[PDB]
Amino acid sequence: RVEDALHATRAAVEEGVVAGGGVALIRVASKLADLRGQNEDQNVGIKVALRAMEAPLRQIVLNCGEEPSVVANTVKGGDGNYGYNAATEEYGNMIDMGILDPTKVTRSALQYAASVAGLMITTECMVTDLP
Amino acid sequence: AAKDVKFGNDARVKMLRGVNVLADAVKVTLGPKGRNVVLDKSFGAPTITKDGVSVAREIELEDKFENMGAQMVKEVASKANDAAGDGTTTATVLAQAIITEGLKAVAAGMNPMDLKRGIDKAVTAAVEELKALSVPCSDSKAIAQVGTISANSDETVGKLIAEAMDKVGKEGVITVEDGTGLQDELDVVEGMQFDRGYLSPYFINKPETGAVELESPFILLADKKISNIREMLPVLEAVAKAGKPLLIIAEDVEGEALATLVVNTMRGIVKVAAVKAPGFGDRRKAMLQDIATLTGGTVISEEIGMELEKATLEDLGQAKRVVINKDTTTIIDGVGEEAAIQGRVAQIRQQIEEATSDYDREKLQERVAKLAGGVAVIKVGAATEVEMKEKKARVEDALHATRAAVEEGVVAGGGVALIRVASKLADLRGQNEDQNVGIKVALRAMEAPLRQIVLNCGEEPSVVANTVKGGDGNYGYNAATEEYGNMIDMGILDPTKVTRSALQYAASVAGLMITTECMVTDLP
Amino acid sequence: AAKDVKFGNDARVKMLRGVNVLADAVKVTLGPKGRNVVLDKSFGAPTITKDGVSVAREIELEDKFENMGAQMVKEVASKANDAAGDGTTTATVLAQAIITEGLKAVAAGMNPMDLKRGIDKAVTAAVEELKALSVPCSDSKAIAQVGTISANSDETVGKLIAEAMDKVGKEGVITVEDGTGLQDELDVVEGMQFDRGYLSPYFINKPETGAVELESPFILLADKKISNIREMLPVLEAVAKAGKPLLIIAEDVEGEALATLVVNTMRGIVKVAAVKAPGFGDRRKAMLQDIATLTGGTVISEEIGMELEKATLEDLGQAKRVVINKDTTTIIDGVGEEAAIQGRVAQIRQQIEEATSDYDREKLQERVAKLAGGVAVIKVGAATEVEMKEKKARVEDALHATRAAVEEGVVAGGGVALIRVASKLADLRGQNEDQNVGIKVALRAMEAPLRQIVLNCGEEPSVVANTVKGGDGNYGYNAATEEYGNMIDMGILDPTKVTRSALQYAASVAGLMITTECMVTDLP
Amino acid sequence: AAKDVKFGNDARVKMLRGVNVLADAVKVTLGPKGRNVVLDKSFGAPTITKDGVSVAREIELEDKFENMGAQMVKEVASKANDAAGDGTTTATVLAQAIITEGLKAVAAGMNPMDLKRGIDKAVTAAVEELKALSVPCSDSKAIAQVGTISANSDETVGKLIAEAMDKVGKEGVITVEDGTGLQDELDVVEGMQFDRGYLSPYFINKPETGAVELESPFILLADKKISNIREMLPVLEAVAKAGKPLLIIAEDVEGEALATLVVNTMRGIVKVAAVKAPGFGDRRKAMLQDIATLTGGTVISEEIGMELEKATLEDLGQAKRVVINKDTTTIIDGVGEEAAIQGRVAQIRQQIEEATSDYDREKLQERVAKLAGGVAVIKVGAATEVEMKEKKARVEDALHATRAAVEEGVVAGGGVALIRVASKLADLRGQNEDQNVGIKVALRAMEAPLRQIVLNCGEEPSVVANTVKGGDGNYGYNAATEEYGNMIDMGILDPTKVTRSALQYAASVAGLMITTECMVTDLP
Ligand SMILES: Nc1ncnc2c1ncn2[C@@H]1O[C@H](COP(=O)(O)OP(=O)(O)OP(O)(O)=S)[C@@H](O)[C@H]1O
Ligand SMILES: Nc1ncnc2c1ncn2[C@@H]1O[C@H](COP(=O)(O)OP(=O)(O)OP(O)(O)=S)[C@@H](O)[C@H]1O
Ligand SMILES: Nc1ncnc2c1ncn2[C@@H]1O[C@H](COP(=O)(O)OP(=O)(O)OP(O)(O)=S)[C@@H](O)[C@H]1O
Ligand SMILES: Nc1ncnc2c1ncn2[C@@H]1O[C@H](COP(=O)(O)OP(=O)(O)OP(O)(O)=S)[C@@H](O)[C@H]1O
Ligand SMILES: [Mg+2]
Ligand SMILES: [Mg+2]
Ligand SMILES: [Mg+2]
Ligand SMILES: [Tl+]
Ligand SMILES: [Tl+]
Ligand SMILES: [Tl+]
Ligand SMILES: [Tl+]
Ligand SMILES: [Tl+]
Ligand SMILES: [Tl+]
Ligand SMILES: [Tl+]
Ligand SMILES: [Tl+]
Ligand SMILES: [Tl+]
Ligand SMILES: [Tl+]
Repeated sequence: RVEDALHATRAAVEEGVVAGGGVALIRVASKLADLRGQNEDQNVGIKVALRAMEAPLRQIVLNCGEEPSVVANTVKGGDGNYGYNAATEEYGNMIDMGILDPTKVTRSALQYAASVAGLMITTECMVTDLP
Repeated sequence: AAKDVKFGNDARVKMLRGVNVLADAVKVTLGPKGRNVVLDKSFGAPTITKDGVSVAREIELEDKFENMGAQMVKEVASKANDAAGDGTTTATVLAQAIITEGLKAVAAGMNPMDLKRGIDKAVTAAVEELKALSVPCSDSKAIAQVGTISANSDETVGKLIAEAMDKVGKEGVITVEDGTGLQDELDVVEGMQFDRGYLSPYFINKPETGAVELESPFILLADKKISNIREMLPVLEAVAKAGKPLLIIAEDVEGEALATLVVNTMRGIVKVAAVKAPGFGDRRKAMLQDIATLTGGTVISEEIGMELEKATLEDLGQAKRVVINKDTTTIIDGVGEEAAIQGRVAQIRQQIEEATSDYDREKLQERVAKLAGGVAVIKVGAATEVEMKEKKARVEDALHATRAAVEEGVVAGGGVALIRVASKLADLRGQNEDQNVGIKVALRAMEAPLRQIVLNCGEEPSVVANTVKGGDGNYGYNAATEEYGNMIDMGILDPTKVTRSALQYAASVAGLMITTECMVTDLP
Repeated sequence: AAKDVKFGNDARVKMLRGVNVLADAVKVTLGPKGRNVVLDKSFGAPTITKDGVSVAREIELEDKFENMGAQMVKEVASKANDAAGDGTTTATVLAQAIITEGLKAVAAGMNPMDLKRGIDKAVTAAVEELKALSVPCSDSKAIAQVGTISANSDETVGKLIAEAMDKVGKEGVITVEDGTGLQDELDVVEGMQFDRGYLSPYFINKPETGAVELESPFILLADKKISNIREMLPVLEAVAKAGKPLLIIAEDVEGEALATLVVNTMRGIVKVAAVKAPGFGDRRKAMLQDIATLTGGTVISEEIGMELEKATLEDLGQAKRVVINKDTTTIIDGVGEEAAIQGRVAQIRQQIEEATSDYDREKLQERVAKLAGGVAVIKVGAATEVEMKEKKARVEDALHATRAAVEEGVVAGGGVALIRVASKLADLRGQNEDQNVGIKVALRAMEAPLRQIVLNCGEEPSVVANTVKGGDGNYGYNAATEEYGNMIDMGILDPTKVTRSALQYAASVAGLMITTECMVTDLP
Repeated sequence: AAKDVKFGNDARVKMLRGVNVLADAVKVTLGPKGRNVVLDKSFGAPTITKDGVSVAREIELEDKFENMGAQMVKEVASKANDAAGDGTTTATVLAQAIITEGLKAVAAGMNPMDLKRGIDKAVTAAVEELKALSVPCSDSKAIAQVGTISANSDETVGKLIAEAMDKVGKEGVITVEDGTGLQDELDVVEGMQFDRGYLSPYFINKPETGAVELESPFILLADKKISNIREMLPVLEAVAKAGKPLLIIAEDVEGEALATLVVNTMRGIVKVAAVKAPGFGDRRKAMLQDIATLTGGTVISEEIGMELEKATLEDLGQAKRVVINKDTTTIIDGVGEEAAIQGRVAQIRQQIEEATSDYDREKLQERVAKLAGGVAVIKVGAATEVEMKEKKARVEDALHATRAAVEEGVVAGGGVALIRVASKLADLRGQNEDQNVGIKVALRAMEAPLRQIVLNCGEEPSVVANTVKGGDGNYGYNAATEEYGNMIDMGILDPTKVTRSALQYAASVAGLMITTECMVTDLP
C-alpha cells in the first residue's frame, strides 16, 4: 500500500489530479458538444467518442446497483467537480470527498483506448490459423 | 380426452412466457409515440393498427400452457374495454408488471396468498387515493373541454355533446347516428335504454363497434323461455315477407331456438337479434309492457290464452333503429300512442303515491325517467361521404370519454396519476413481510404505464420517471412534444374511471395468476 | 490455454450445484446419529469413515464450474480445521445454508453487496452474542470435565491434561507421544514451540494427523535464503551417513533447493523437513540463536565468514523428536548445556532491564517463557499394542478441545448455541431492505446445524427446532438418547472457539460467493 | 481424479446388486451337496473348485458401485477365514440374508441406525445362546473324534493330533511338515510362536496356504526402524553368498527398504520375509533376546555401538524352517546353547520371584511357557509322493478344526445350531418398532445357511427347515444321506468358534452397509 501510493503520487506531480468517479471525462463530454469535423461521417466519430466518455461513470453506477442513466443525467445537470460517490451512495464535491484520479491515468486510459479502437474500426481483413 | 398436467414452478414459467407474448405485442402501441402492429388476414391485405384491443384479440399461442397464460390476461383487456372503452393497453401493461414482479417473489419463496392480499390492499388504497386526485366535471363548460381534446382539438364535437347533455341530463341517454345533410342535427325522441346485452355474440354485424345494429326492426315481446323454434316459425315466416330485422325480447332463449337463429343470421336468411327481458321477477313483467307501449307491440305472456304461433306483424312492436352491446340494449324512437305513452307513464307515476314502501319508490322512478325522459339522437352532418365516416368515429369515442368524465371525473394523464399515487402510498404496510412485498410489487407496477410511453418516445424511461417523481402534483411528461409541464394545462388527461378500471382489473387477474399451482390442458 | 467463461445467473447455478454436492456428502455425517460415507481407493479395500474432513478432501467434480463451487467451500472446511480441529462439518452445513438462501435473494433481484454486508453484520453480532453465552473454564477442576467427555467418558484422559496444565500453565506447550510401558508418564523437558509451519505439504508422513514427524532429527540453522542445493549437498551427504532425519530452519528455501527435497523425501532417500525462520527482522536473528542453544547447533549467517558447504554434524543442532504442523513447529527436548541455556535465558532477562521501550519488554518476554518454561510430554501407558493406539488418538483430540475450552470457553452443544443466538438477534436490522434480508438469511442459516443433526436422528427437524426455540437457555435436544434437557448437565458441549470459527469462515466464503458474477475456467 | 457420487436409494441398490453377485457365486458351493465353480486363468486350463474363499477372491465387478458392494462383503469372508479358517461360505450366505432383508426395511422407511442396533443386539444374544448350546471337548478321547471326522473318517489323523496335544498341551504349539519315510513321526523340538504376521502379503510363496515358508532361513534381529536399505545391503550381500532365505525381525520396516525386498523376492534374487518385533515397549526388547537365544543370533539395538552394516552371518540367528501367516509367526527348531536356553529361561523364571506386581507375573509367564515348552512337529509318513500331499492337506485342516474344538467347543452342524438359536430368541425385543424388525431380520437370516444347503441337495428348503424347527435339540438334516436325525451322532458338527465368527462378521458388515447413504468412487 506504499508501492501503489507512490505510483499515484508520482502521477499527481507530473500532470496533476482531476475529479474522480469518472466525472472528469463526463465533464469533458459536455464541454465538447460544439466540436465538429469536416464531413458528416467525422461528426459522428466525435459523438461516438463523447458518448464513450460517459461509460466509465455509468459502469461504476451499474455495479452500485443504481440505474446508470439516472445518475449520469444528474451529474451532467450540475457543474464542476460535482459527482456521485458509489461507496456512500451520496452526491457531492468529489475533491472534498477524497475521490480523485491522477490526470495522467485518465489521459492514458482515454488515449490508449482510442488508439486501438481507431485501428479496429479501420479493419477490413483478418488472417489467422485454421482450426 | 387425454390431459397434460404441470405443477408449481414448471407451470408458472409457462404462464409468464405466455403473458409476455401478449403484453409485449400490446405494450408497443401505448401512448401517442406508439408503434404499429401488423395483423395478418387470409383474405388479401394485412391490417395495420395501433388499437390494443384488436392486437390482443388476435394473440393465441401454440404451446397450450403458454396459450392459457396469454388468454388469461386477454380476458382483462377485453373486460377493461367493457367497463370504460379506453385503457385496454394501460391495463395490459399493468397486469404484466404485477405478474412479472409477483412471480419473482413466489419463486424467491414467498406466500402467494399473502402476496395477493398485499396487492389488493394496495389497490383498494390506490382507488381511494385516486378519487382524491380526481378533478370533477360538473358544469357544461368543463364538459365541453373533455369532448374537444378527445376528438383531436375539434370544437364542433364538444359543442354537440354539451348541448345533448343539456337536454336529457347527465344520466340521460345519448346516441349517435348517420346524418341527413350538411348540418349537425339534434332531436329528443321517445325512447328507452336498459341493462341487458346480446344473448349471443354472433349477431355483431359491426365488428369495429363490437355491437349489433338493426334498421327499422320489428320487435317481439313475450314473458317465457323460448326453447323450441316451432313457436318462432310463424313469426319468422312473416318477417322475411316484407324483409325487416327482428328483436327477440323474452325471459330468455334456450338451446334449439337460439342455436338456429345464429346459423340463420350468418347465412343471410333473416336479420335477428336475441336479448333477455329487462329486469327480473316483478318489474320483469312491467318493464316488458314498459317496452311494449314504448314500441307499440304486446306482451305475450302464456297466461290469458296467448301463444307465439298466432302472433303476426300486427301483434309486434316497431322502432326505427336498435343497438345491442354486450351488456347494453337501447330502443330508439318507437311507435305507440303518445297519449297512451304518458297514459302508461302516469299509470306508474300514480304507483309512487300508493307506494307504502321506499323500495318501490326507487324502482318506479327508474322506469319513467328513461321512459318519458327519452333518448337523444345526434345526426352527424358532413359534406363528403368519407368525412361523414370519421366525424362519427370521433364522436362515439368522445362521448365515451365524456361519459366517464362525468361519472368519476378526470385525473392527470401521461400515466402520472398512478405514479403520483405510488409515492403517496410508500408508507403502506401489510401484516407480515410477505404482504409488505406484495404492496411494493403493486406500487412498482404503477410506474410501468408511464415508463412504457417514454420507451416508445425513444427517451430513457428511468430518467423521465425519476424527474416526474421529484416534482409534485399534475406535473408530468408530454411524449408528443417531448416537453415537461402541467398535464391538465396541456390537455393531456385520462378519465378517472378508465384508470380505476385499468388498475383494478389488471390486479384481479394477477392475483389469480400468482395463486396458481396447477394447470390442466389438452394434450398436443 | 483456451478458456470457458460464464456470466451471472448461468454462472451461479453451477456453483450452487457444485457446493450442494460437497455439502450433501458431508452434512450426512453430522452429530452422533451420523451416517457413514464410503470413499474408494485404487489399492484394495474402500475406506468407511464419518470424518467430515476426509470426505470433503475427496470431493472434486467433473463439470469444471461445479468443481469450482465445490472446491470453494472445501477451502473453508479445511481452514476451520486449521483454526480449531473441530467443527468442519458444522462449518460446511452453515456455508451451504447461507449460500442456498443467499443466492435465492440474488435471483429474486437483490443487491449482492448489500446481502454480504447484511450477513457479516449479523455474524459480527453473533460472535459478540456468543461470547456472552460462553461459560469459561478457569479452575483445573472444570478443565478436567472437558477432557473427560471429549474422550468418551474416560476419566484417566482428563486427569492427565489437568496435571499437564498445572505444570506448564494455560499458555504452556503440551505434547503427546508413545508410551514406554504400563503407566502414564509426565515429564517437563527443555523445549520450545514457535509460529511457523511446513514449507511444503509433501513432508506429511502421518496422513491422519496431517503433519510431519521426525525421530531423533538433526537440525540446521542459517540466516539466509537457500536457493541452490550446492550448499546443501555436503550437509545431506553426511546425514544419510548415520541415517537420521533433518530439519531445515532458514530465512526460507527457494525453488531449486526446495523442489529437490520433495522428490528426495518421497523416493526414500533422506528424511527432510523445511521451515521458515522464527519471527522476522531483528528477533529473527535472535530466535535462531534461541533455537540454537535450545538445540545445540550454531547460527550460520553469511556474515563472519561461515558457509553451508563447510557445515558438519558437529555444527548441527540435535533434538529427540520434532513435529511440524501447517502453521505450528515444535522442537521437543534438545541438547545444549543447561547452564548455557539459563546462560542464554539470563542474557535476555537482562535485556528487559535495559529495555527503554515497552515493546521490547513484550517481545523479550515471549522468548523466555517458552524457552525456560519448556515443553510437556505425556507418554501414553497401555498394556496391549492396539490399546496404545486408541488411547493416543483420544488424547490428541481431547487436548485440542481442552485447548479451545481455555481460550474462549464452552457453549451449549447440539447446535443450540447458534439457534439461541438466532432468537436474540431477531431485532437486528441493516441500512436498507436488501441488507435486512441478508441478516435473516444468516439467522435462518444458524438453525441448520441443529436441523441437520435431527435429520440424521430420523426425527422431523422442524418439530425439534420449534421446541428448542420455545424453551430458553441451555435447553436443547440430545440426539443420542432422543431426550430433551439441559445440554451442559448432559455433557453435550462445544468449545466456543470451534463454533465461532465454524460460523465466521462459512460466512466469509458465502459472502465471496454471493458477490460472484463471472467465472473463468479451462475448456473441457 | 474426477469422482462419481450416488445418494440414498440409488446408492444402495448398487450395493445389493453388487453383493448378490458375490453371494450367489459363493452360496452355490455350500454343504456337501455343493456345486462346482469354474474360475478362468489366462495361462492354460481353468480352475474348478468348491472353495468359497478362492471363488470370493476372484469376484470384482465392472460397475464401480456394484464392485464396492461386492468388495465389501468379500472383506468379511476373508476375515472369517482369518479367525477360524472355516465358515467363509457360511459367513457370506448370512451377510447376504441380513443385507437383502435389511435394505428391504430401509426402503420401507425405517431407521437404519435402529435396524443396526436391532441386529447387533440379536447377535450378541445369539453368541450368548450359542455358548450354551456348545458341547465342549475336554478329554483327549473326544478330541480324537473331531480330528477323525474332519479328515474324512481317517483314524490315523485323529490319533496323531491327540498325541501331539498330550505332549505340548492344549495351549501348546503344533506344526505339520513333510515326512521322511513310511511312518508318522512326532518330536518336540525347541521353538517358539508369537503374535505377529508378514509385513507384506507379497512374500506368500504357498498361495494355497496363504502364508510364507522358508527352509533353513537365516534370521536378523535389531530393535529399530529399517527405512534405508543402505544398512541392509551388506547383510543381503552375504546371504545370496551361500544362498539361504532371510527373516527380518525389527521394530518395523518402512518405505524404501521394504518396497525393495518385494520386487527383490518376486524376481528371484534372495528369499526374504519381513516381520514386526514381538510385543511392544519393554517386552519388545526382551522377547527379541527371547527369540535371539531361541535362534542363536544377537539383538542389534542402536545403543552400545552396533550397526546393521557390520553384521555378518556370524551375528545372525539360524533355525531349520519358519512359517509366517497374516497374523502368526513361528520359528521352528533354532540353534543356541541348550544350557544357555534354560540359562535364559531361568533368567526370567527368576523375575517372577522379584515380581512386585501381578502384571509382570502375567507377561513373564507367557514367555517361558512357549520358550521352554517348545513347538511340536508332525512329520507326515506315506508311501507314494501323491499320498504324501493329500495326507498333509487333510491334517492341516483337521488341526484347524480341532484347535477351534478346544477353544470354544463344537455345536450341532448342518446349520441347525443357528436355526435352533433362532427359535430360542423369538421373544427378544428392542426399544422401538424399528429395532424390533432389526432383530427379526437377523433371526430370519440364521435360517439361510441351512436353507442353502438343502437347496443344493435339490430338496425344497422351506419343507426341510420347517421340519427341523418342529423337532428340538440337535435334530437336523443330513444332506449327504438325505436322512434326518441327531447331528452329533451322525458326525455332522461345526466348531462353535467358526459359527460364532461367521455370524458376528456377517452382521458387522451388514450393519455398516445398512447405514450407508452416500457412495464416492472413480469415474468410468
Ligand atoms: N467512492 C467512489 N465512488 C465513485 N467512484 C469511485 C469511488 N472510489 C473510487 N472511484 C472510482 O474508481 C475508479 C477506478 O476503478 P478501479 O477499480 O481502480 O479500476 P482501474 O483503476 O481502472 O484498474 P485497477 O483494477 O485499479 S488495476 C476511479 O476512476 C475512481 O474515480
Ligand atoms: N402527449 C402525450 N404525452 C404523454 N402521454 C400521453 C400523451 N397523449 C396521451 N398520452 C397517454 O396515452 C395513454 C393512452 O394510451 P392509448 O394508446 O390510448 O392506449 P389505451 O387507452 O390503453 O388503449 P387504446 O389503444 O386506446 S383501446 C393515456 O393514459 C394518456 O395519458
Ligand atoms: N448427543 C448429542 N445430541 C445432539 N447433538 C450432539 C450430541 N453429541 C454431539 N452432538 C453435536 O455434534 C456436533 C458435532 O458433530 P461432528 O460429527 O463432530 O461434526 P464436526 O465437529 O463438525 O466435524 P468432525 O466430523 O468432528 S471433524 C457438535 O456440535 C455437538 O453439539
Ligand atoms: N452331510 C451333511 N448334511 C448337512 N450339512 C452338512 C453335511 N456335511 C457338512 N455339512 C455342513 O456344511 C457346512 C459347511 O459348508 P462348507 O462347504 O464347508 O462351507 P464353509 O465351511 O462355509 O467354507 P469352505 O468352503 O469350507 S472354506 C457346515 O456348516 C456343515 O454343518
Ligand atoms: Mg386510449
Ligand atoms: Mg467433531
Ligand atoms: Mg468348511
Ligand atoms: Tl444499492
Ligand atoms: Tl394503443
Ligand atoms: Tl319495423
Ligand atoms: Tl425522441
Ligand atoms: Tl462427522
Ligand atoms: Tl540427532
Ligand atoms: Tl429415531
Ligand atoms: Tl464350499
Ligand atoms: Tl540358516
Ligand atoms: Tl435329491
